[PDB]
Amino acid sequence: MIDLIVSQGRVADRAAWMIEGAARTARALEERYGLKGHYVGEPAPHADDDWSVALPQARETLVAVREAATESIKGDNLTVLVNNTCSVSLATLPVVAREHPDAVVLYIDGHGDFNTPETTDTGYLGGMVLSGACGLWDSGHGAGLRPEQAVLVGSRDIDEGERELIRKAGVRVIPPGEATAQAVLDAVKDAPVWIHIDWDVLEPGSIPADYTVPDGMLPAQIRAVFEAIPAERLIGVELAELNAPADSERAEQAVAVILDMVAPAFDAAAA
Ligand SMILES: [Mg+2]
Ligand SMILES: [Mn+2]
Ligand SMILES: [Mn+2]
Repeated sequence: MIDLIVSQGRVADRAAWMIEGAARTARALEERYGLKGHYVGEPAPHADDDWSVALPQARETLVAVREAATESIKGDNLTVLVNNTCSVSLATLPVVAREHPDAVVLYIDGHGDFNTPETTDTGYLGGMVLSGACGLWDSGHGAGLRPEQAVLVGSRDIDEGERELIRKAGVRVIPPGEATAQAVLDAVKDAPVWIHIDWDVLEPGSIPADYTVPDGMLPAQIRAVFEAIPAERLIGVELAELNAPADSERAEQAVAVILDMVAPAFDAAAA
């Protein structure tokens, strides 16, 4: 009752180990849930190319992810995408919005990912994902997601220009200190839900965080969101941007934390 799809093709990656982090996350989910992932795309090295170059390079991977996600969304299972970068979602979010026009997208990210070609300072496609799916610029992979149906969760320290694009489009923002499970439920109302996570939303892991207030979201806050969304309402989940080398102890520890956060939703879908 879980469909696992894994992107292994470059989609604008500027970090070295996000394809490897996706592979390791997928492996952990396969072992825990008795699944076999559908792996899509061919790895290629990271580079600091402009979105206008990285985007056409990624077309074959994006099209193949789109076709796999479409089948899964049209079937009866929970669609789980383990993605190297948020930019994979330029292919998936238009499908979600077309198949489920009432869905709310929870875009859980330390960033807004709401830049356009006019506003980006770095040229990075991964900073342009939600705005592209919402049609503020044309990714070549469709749009159709209403900004009114998108909620940024955990985002903070957003550039002033980008924050005003978000405001003018109607995208709600729930910063980490407001991102309780109930605050997220209040934003979703009766809608079916698609969850997209960029792991940079998380507070940088620190042993002694009992006496300071975190700037990012805590793993417990992410877990509480997964516990709160009714299984009958969850369309799918994207897990993106784990930058951890294959075979590293660090990846081993990171995927254990990931499995703990997603367990309430994935356990329910598996049962
Ligand atoms: Mg489903
Ligand atoms: Mn992101
Ligand atoms: Mn981010």
